[PDB]
Amino acid sequence: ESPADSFLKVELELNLKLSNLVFQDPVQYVYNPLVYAWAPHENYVQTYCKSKKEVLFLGMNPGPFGMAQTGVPFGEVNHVRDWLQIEGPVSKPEVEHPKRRIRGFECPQSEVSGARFWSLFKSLCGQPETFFKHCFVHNHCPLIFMNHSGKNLTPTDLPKAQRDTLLEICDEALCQAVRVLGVKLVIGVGRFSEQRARKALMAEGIDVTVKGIMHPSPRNPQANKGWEGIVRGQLLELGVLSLLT
Amino acid sequence: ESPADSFLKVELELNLKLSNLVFQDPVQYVYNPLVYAWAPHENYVQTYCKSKKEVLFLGMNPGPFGMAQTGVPFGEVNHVRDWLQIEGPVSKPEVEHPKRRIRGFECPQSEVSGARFWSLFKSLCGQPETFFKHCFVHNHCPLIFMNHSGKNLTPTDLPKAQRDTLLEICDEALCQAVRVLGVKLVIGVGRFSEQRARKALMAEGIDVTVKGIMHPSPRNPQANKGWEGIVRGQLLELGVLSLLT
DNA sequence: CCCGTGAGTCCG
DNA sequence: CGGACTACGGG
Repeated sequence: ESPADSFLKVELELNLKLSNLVFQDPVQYVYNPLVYAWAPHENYVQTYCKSKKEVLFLGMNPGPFGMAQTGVPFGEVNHVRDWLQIEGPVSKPEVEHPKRRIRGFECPQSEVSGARFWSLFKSLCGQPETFFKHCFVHNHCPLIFMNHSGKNLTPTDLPKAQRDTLLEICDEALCQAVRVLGVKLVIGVGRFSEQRARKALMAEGIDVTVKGIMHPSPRNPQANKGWEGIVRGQLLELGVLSLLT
Repeated sequence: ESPADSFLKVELELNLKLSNLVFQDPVQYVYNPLVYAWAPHENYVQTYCKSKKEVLFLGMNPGPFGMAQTGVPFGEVNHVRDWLQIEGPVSKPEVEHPKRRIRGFECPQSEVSGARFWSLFKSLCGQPETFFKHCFVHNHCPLIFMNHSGKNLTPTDLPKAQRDTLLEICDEALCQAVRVLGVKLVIGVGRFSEQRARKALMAEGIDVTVKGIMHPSPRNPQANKGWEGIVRGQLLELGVLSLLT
């Protein structure tokens, strides 16, 4: 029937476990847009997760100008507002670094990764209902981390102690999400997410295939030479273009 | 028109924004004399801000025995009581460091910076009404900060993240203050206020010139000999001695 | 207090 | 490998 409500419950219980973790060392700021940007996030799930899915795209964690602002995965402001047509009130984290303030849908910066991601599907699928008929998008981890100067820290940059515990907790929620959605294929966006999903799903004995595509980050020089062209070819090879229409 | 009421409204708006800030790290104590010494401050503004001004002298923030006690900029107790003839009730900060309790007009210590500053204008102008005809005095930031041992931390001493948050808020209040007072010349007292004011006011394109004089602090080795003589020379060069007499 | 030296970060 | 921007100790 509709996985939306259960998906949101997975996420709220995940938030509960993450709220009791204590980060140290180089980590000096932690944001969770599933707290302060819950409203647009809930709107995204209720609008686009009304039925069981064939394919899940999985990213690592929010980027600073995307999901950190909008609550939506790969959630670059223009594409979220104008194509996905998702809105909602956004408040702020308890402790903000001044170079990484949350302005929500008034953030003037584009998250390049997110702009690339949604531009691909806007071009391929035309309308959002066409993409979400059989697909969904989610991140392994909802937290974003920064050091003293506001520089982003990936989950892999974290001290080994906190890193392993964080990711194990996230593995467990990912497994629940995969089952709630009923997906037969998980596509990891980037190597970290592809490899982490394969490992997490194997550790709980779920027989869902896991593949990957190239991540759109402009820190990847390959992605700056024609990301969209590369990933169209990769999606053709995975045999999912018919689902995407 | 008198800008006094408009100026006080700018300060009250600033206090509201500052009251929501949370400091940490080496900051252990934060006093705002525009809360606990609002009465003498409002007396100061209502008495000496009765018309628009040509010149604004701008300090950085309060010193522990001056404005932190009296609520008046560069507000050394004797010169505030005897030359400015400003008094009023002073309460206390919510949490005091035991070596920096607020005694208000009973504070027995002299703030050297403030004594130097107001003694200069007492000698030059004679009566305060002569000084304030075309001039006014204000600080960029009304807060004073102490570490665990009660040592003063200037805004420059704060960690970058805390400093940037605070000073962006103060910059915007400064633009508003300059507008309501009609000031054509801001004189930064010290290089920090001069440079900060120039950047803030040029960013908003305010029609105002920014210059500087030497800071009178005893921590400034250049001020140890002949501060008054040096600054008289600087004031002469800035063209303001005619307005001040 | 002011400056001179210099290290963290960005170059999507 | 360069160039610009912007913590802290001595004076």
